[PDB]
Amino acid sequence: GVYTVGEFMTKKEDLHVVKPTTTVDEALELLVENRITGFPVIDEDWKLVGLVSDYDLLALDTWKTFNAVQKLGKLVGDLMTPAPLVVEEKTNLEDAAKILLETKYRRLPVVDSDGKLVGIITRGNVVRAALQ
Amino acid sequence: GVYTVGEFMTKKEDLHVVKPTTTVDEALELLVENRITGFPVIDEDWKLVGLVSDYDLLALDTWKTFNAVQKLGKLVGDLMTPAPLVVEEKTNLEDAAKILLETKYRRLPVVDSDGKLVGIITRGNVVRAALQ
Repeated sequence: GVYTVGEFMTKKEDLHVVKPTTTVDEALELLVENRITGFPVIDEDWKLVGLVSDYDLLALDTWKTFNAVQKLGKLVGDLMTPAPLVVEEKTNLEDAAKILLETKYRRLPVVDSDGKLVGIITRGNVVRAALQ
Repeated sequence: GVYTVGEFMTKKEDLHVVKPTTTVDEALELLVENRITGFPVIDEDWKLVGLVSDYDLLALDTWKTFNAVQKLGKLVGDLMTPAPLVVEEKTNLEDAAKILLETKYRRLPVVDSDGKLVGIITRGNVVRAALQ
């Protein structure tokens, strides 16, 4: 495989992450502001520690007033899905594509040799890669 | 219910739709360009005729070269999910929220009295509504 994940992933600076210390409130606000459905969760050393989505934050697994009240408090660390499935930068693009097409996963976190979160490869990234 | 769906939905002009005549190619390209996972499908009279997502277009329900080849041809009309669940503009926001929180649906199409697609209400729209 000559194409790598690092060539088509979403870069670190352009990522919107969240820490386990983050409150559900500001997490939801970040979701709204950045038009997203979830983020990866990192620690202070920028190492991936989990994944968290809207259904985790709103605790769906309930209605409007429940959210009204919810936003008035548990944290991301207690709601996030810990230790997701991960790829690297040097990872062949076709393998990541295999995951993102044979499974129900749309997003795979991309880390480096030290476990530091350095990006995110999405299904849309793969489609774009096929288009470019 | 005093809050309505039309107050917090995604407006018509700001929508990214697709017709059944649309090819899978340009659909995927629109997905990439607009950072989205799917669109509502309308006819020429702007009436909602279906819904289509990335998994429908890539026919996941497979790998990178399969997409390579796929983009070189069936159309949206043969892949879209026809006649989705719908809300109106005058629809109470709390009911739509009930749907978007008690179910696995993140997006509900918003039509008018004539069946014309006039918007889209999302889970993020509900969260934002709770934040505003």
